[PDB]
Amino acid sequence: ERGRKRLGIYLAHFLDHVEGHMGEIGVQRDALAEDARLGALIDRALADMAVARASLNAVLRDL
Amino acid sequence: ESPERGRKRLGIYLAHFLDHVEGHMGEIGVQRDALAEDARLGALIDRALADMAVARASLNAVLRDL
Amino acid sequence: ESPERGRKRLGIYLAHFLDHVEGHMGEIGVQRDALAEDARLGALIDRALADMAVARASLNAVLRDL
Amino acid sequence: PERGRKRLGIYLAHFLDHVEGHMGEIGVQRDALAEDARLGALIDRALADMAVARASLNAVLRDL
Ligand SMILES: [Ca+2]
Ligand SMILES: [Cl-]
Ligand SMILES: [Cl-]
Ligand SMILES: [Cl-]
Ligand code: NI
Ligand code: NI
Repeated sequence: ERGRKRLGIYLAHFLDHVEGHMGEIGVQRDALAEDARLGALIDRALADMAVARASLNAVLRDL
Repeated sequence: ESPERGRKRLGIYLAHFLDHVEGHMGEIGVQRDALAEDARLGALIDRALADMAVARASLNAVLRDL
Repeated sequence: ESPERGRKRLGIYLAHFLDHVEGHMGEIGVQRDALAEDARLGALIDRALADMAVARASLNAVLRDL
Repeated sequence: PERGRKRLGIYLAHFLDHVEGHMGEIGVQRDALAEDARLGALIDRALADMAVARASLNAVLRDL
């Protein structure tokens, strides 16, 4: 369906934002000189990205 | 770069990014509402959007801790 | 500052900016239809995309070599 | 409709500032890595191609 196709392209692009943003954090992280608390939050944000990435992959898998 | 400038530049990227993806969440939400009633695709999409709301909360906490 | 550590750094920069290309091409593709582009704006956009595509291939060529 | 040009222009503005920072970083590594001529040349082409890409995107931005 073309409506489903358009939706798929938006989600594909959103997945690109998820993965790309996870790469951004990885690139910027060292220059932050994080303590244990900022690190915990960054890791928590990153794990939440990975869940969202998983759900987006499920959607892209099924159509 | 010193940690000061690092957190500054990342703080900037994070705010733009949160603003940006909130636009896509709203867009995809409205397109998703045009789907058939109780279409299984819709449920997969709501879960993805919900998980993004979690990520927004947690990324905001990062932003505030810089 | 040691040469092997800079080549690793550069590899990370390059893989990352390749993610920026993918994100950006996608960005133009989705936001474009909302533009109601005239042909002139439509021509610049196609031009920027083609230029970005040349850039991706010249970034790959660096990453292939190291 | 025409609000779709204000949204795209905010994107491109942020994007080009963000890209500018990555070209600087790459430029820094090209300099440190100057002893490898061949790789430096590859990097120069790539940075020049991005320079052209950044100008065409800036053109889009102005025309929005
Ligand atoms: Ca993609
Ligand atoms: Cl600290
Ligand atoms: Cl602290
Ligand atoms: Cl503290
Ligand atoms: Ni980046
Ligand atoms: Ni986007």
